[PDB]
Amino acid sequence: MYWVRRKTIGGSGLPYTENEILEWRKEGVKRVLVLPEDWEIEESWGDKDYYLSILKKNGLQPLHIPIPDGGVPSDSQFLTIMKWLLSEKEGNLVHCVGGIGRTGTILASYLILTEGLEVESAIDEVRLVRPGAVQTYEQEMFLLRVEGMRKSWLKNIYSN
Repeated sequence: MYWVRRKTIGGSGLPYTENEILEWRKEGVKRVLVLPEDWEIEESWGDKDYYLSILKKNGLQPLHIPIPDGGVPSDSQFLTIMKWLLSEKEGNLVHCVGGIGRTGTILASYLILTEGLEVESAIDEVRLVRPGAVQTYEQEMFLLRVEGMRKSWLKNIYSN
């Protein structure tokens, strides 16, 4: 894995073994935002529920918000993601399959919202620790929209 903001938020690809999950725990991960789709998880773990149970067995709290490869969260997914990541701010890991496109987009969007970074600066901050982070046109357009809508996103995230 890689930390974008040390011990607060980081990223990874999809683990294939429990050893990798143990290493997340050793690094200080406490909570995992699982972005792959069921079919991607099932290839490596048989069943999505089994995979989440292995995360829980290892003392990690998971949330499954499936995003297709090359894609972006829907608005409801994004609200749910940001409430999750800001609910308990320390020890958050986000992962997709490669840890580059989908995860990089979520991590960049987190920096835009929390720190007020411009899009290019947020992408660059993730790329310091994850080369190539944020891969597709759709992901770039999503970040543009999030930046432009920062105030309204924060209002909705911190409501209730």
